[PDB]
Amino acid sequence: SGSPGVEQHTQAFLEALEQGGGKPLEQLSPKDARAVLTGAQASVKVDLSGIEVKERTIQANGQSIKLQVVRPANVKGELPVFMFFHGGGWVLGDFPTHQRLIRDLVVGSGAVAVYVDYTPSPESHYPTAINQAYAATQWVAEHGKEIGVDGKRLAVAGNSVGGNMAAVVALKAKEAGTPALRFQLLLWPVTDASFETASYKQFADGHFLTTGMMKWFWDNYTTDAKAREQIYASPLRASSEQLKGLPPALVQTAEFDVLRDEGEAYARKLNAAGVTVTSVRYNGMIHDYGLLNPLSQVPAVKAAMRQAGTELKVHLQLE
Amino acid sequence: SGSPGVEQHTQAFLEALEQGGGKPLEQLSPKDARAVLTGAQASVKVDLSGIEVKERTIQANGQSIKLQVVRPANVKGELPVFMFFHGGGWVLGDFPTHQRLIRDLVVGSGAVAVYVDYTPSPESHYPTAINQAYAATQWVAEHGKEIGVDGKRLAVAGNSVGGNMAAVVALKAKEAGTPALRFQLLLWPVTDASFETASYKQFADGHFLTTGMMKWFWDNYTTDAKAREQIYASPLRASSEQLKGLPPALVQTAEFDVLRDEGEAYARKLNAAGVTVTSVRYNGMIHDYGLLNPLSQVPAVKAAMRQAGTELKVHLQLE
Repeated sequence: SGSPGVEQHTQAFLEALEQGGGKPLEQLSPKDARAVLTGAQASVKVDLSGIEVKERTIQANGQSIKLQVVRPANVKGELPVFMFFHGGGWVLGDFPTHQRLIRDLVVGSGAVAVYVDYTPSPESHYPTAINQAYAATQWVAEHGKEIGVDGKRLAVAGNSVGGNMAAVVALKAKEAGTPALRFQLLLWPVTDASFETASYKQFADGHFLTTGMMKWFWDNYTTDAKAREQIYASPLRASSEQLKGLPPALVQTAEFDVLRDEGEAYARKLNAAGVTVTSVRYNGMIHDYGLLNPLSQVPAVKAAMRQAGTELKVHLQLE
Repeated sequence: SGSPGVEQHTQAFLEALEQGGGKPLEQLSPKDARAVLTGAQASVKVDLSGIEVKERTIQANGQSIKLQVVRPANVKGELPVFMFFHGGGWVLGDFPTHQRLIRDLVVGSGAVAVYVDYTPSPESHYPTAINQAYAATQWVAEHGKEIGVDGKRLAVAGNSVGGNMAAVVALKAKEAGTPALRFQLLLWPVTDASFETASYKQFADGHFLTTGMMKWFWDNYTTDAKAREQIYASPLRASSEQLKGLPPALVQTAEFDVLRDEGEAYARKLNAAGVTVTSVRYNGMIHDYGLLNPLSQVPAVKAAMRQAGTELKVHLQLE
């Protein structure tokens, strides 16, 4: 259905989905919901060139954690590196569904991505995945040489709940005093377990990500109300003092997205706390505009991805 | 350099490599040789759509063996399946270097590919990789339900030394009396540890795969002369009785390939032994025409890949 002002190809995409019908995502089993994203991402020819992908399993904070290391192809020597935390509402998502987005960030930045295969929900609940995410980030900082990266030049990045994860890993790194981070790339992040922002009200349905989906995503992640109030679940709830000293951020938000307002609000809180922030709203876009392969050639999406890669590159340079 | 009759795009490719210079592959460390293929495969935009890839580790014949299961996207239910053994001269190759070839076979056949991550040489020597290859093939036959396939409808496939591996797994399955195989797809296979065929003499240099490379590949695999004489290393040496009862085969050979004659000779031996064989020489082509991403849009290559997928499909049907 969409709205006046939705970018033309995105609007066509929304209409094609409406005609296709099918059950609301949140009425599916996690397995069947996962298959929706898998199938949709696979239905589109996309450019995945210019990268070399290798899996690595690490022992970090008491568990085995699987990584996918995505390196710019045909480049010798140590490279700087960004952790990549995937979206999908905690229930969905994985490496191959996100590979095109990751590839675009790697090719556009010249930096290595370290995808972390965190445990999905509801198989696990908060704070399992963020603890794995942080553990892997600390491991890369310490052991980067083993995977061809300079762990001292380290950023965090992610889309959607992965943007939540990147923001929270940055907070955990501050709390732990390690590792040092150059940059946080927050792509249309989830930042608050509340559903009353103006954007949540305006875009509740008809714009791909629905309020119904977000509540289901949060419910699968954790139904503990006290957990949801913690800054490691809802970083928007952090005080200025808690946010002070966090790494420079680029926050991209989508105009037609229930999560738009909380993402922009988080950018404002970082700014009020003295953190360097660039906050950019991509007009015409829906949530996960940079993830969804059917939208990967939309010119505004390409421009957003060029920016995301360039800003990673700018913040990951030698001194 | 090439020759009169090399297909036009292939000839341009050979000339571009000649101008680029660089050391002979066999003068590189295994690590640096592996990087040559990795980098070259990554330098080309290719279509990888229409598949879903998932890794699976199995316990088979006393070891952990890593698989990549490549399924046609958006398809429900049990599907038939082919093992995929990668090429690269035993020293080189892996899943991502071969992903486009595998994808083409999966999309074109509608069957699931099971890539087997056998141990490279010289890290291991014969018969380590073929024992892993067979073990994984027997595992899929027995446990197919666990990875969404019908293990009773099982083929083997591979390119180059992977074609050697597929042929040898078929012989091992005959010797072991299990599992039943529907089909063997031998894409420009290595079949004999000898270097005196007319094609070896004619195409020793200038056509990408050189005699120098083949001797180095064999040396890394095994320098045991007695091992090389075994049919599980050199299947061309098998007698008619040893070949009797093997599954139907499609053997594609390349016209401009040192390995052309031994591949065609193996097809003849299968035929003489009563095995159903279709043996097709793709004129104008060099070795690994179906692997190399810079050649993936050459019309003859697309036609060869359409055939390979179709023949898999034909032999993997219900009764």
